[PDB]
Amino acid sequence: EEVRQFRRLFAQLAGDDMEVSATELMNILNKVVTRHPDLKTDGFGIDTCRSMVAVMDSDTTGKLGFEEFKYLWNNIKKWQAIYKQFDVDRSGTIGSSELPGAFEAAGFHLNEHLYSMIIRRYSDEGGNMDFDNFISCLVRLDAMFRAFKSLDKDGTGQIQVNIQEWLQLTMYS
Amino acid sequence: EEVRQFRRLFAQLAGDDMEVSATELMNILNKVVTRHPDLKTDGFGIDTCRSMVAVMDSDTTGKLGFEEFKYLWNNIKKWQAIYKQFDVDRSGTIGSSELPGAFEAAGFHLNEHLYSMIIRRYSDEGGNMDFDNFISCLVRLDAMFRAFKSLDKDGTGQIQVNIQEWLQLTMYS
Ligand SMILES: O=C(O)[C@@H](S)Cc1ccc(I)cc1
Ligand SMILES: O=C(O)[C@@H](S)Cc1ccc(I)cc1
Ligand SMILES: [Ca+2]
Ligand SMILES: [Ca+2]
Ligand SMILES: [Ca+2]
Ligand SMILES: [Ca+2]
Ligand SMILES: [Ca+2]
Ligand SMILES: [Ca+2]
Ligand SMILES: [Ca+2]
Ligand SMILES: [Ca+2]
Repeated sequence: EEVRQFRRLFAQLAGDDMEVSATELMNILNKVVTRHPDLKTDGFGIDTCRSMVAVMDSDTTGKLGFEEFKYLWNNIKKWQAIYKQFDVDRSGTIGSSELPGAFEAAGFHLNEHLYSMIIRRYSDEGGNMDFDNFISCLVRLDAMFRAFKSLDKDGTGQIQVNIQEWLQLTMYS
Repeated sequence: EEVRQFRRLFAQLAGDDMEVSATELMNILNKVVTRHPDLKTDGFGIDTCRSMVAVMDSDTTGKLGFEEFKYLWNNIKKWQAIYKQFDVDRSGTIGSSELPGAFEAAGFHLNEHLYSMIIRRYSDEGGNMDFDNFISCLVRLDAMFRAFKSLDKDGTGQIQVNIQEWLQLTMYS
């Protein structure tokens, strides 16, 4: 079945310690993104991969276990289609005007100010965002949203943290 | 004088828009780190440089103005000496056991748990941290500390933020 062979794929990629490290993730991500040329990218760099891993490392093993990796993979599959769908000009990248729809389709409703911050940090001098940047951003964004909600189950619209929780959440990303 | 020629150096590097972008920073950082072989590194990647810039972008111009760049440069100069000083085994990298002293000398007192998170995210499979990782971490750490203090001038040991401040602070880094 599908679930069957994916479980094997993970075991195979995880290797010796049975979890996927940043280096492992980076290698598989690159090799795969190469088969999809319609997704322009300068590649997944090691640093970007270390951020995605840490931000996905809920059990703080330093690496990705099966579920974490599964969560991340599905997300990438989904965000991958949304990327192509919204690249209406077939530039291979997500433009400043295509982004909002892309993010919203993915399920993230941001306001003008947040979108501008996103462009500034994850898009190029031309307001364009390649694929590794797009995926990297959504992973982090999705994770920051979840972190917020979990610390505000009482839904007051505000979370309160001491300096150690803060550093943990901001440095481990 | 010294202040005189540094002001020229910035103007020269900033170029057309007169601020230093991530690409500009990355180029100057690399070219410089090359003259210092005692500082092992696989280089400053574009993504790492985009994080340092954003985290240093207090006025949100998307790039580094003179003061921001000056602040960052002094820090690097200082953290650069602390790096060499504490690399007692002349490995060219900062080891798991040399880190605490290095960070503390720099002025950051963390606890066992925070140090472990740091190693996990910024050190290699061998618990080693190269120079671009070391500088990158301190810049972010220093910035996260400042962000916390500014939001807690009443010194209650806690800061409270809504979802937009949160996303701004976590995504723009
Ligand atoms: O072609 C595939 O295997 C799939 S599931 C879609 C996909 C496209 C790009 C990446 I990177 C990862 C996954
Ligand atoms: O040799 C120099 O110019 C100096 S100030 C120290 C330094 C060393 C490494 C970096 I990257 C930046 C600055
Ligand atoms: Ca592994
Ligand atoms: Ca994990
Ligand atoms: Ca496009
Ligand atoms: Ca990229
Ligand atoms: Ca410039
Ligand atoms: Ca600025
Ligand atoms: Ca050392
Ligand atoms: Ca490095």
